[PDB]
Amino acid sequence: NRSLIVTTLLEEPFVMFRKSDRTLYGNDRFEGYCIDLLKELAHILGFSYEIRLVEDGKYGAQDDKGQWNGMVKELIDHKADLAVAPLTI
Repeated sequence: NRSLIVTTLLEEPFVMFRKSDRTLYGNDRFEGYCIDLLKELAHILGFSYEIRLVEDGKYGAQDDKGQWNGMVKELIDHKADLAVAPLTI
C-alpha cells in the first residue's frame, strides 16, 4: 500500500514533460511511456509511488571509485525506490 519513492529524469517519449492546461503537481509534471508502465505495475501489485527529480540532472555515470551519480546513485544509496526513466541493464 506503500508509496515507492520514484526519482526521475525526463527522456523522450519514455518520461516526457506533461504539457497540459491543468496545473500539474509533481507526478503530473511527467507523461510518457514508463509512466503508463508504472500505472500498469501499480495496478498489478496494488501499492503506490511518488515521483521526484534526479539528484543532479544525470542519467548517471560511474567514476573510478565506483562512484555513480544521478538515478543510479539515487538507487545505490536507496534514496529512491523506483527510477522511472530509461535506465540500461
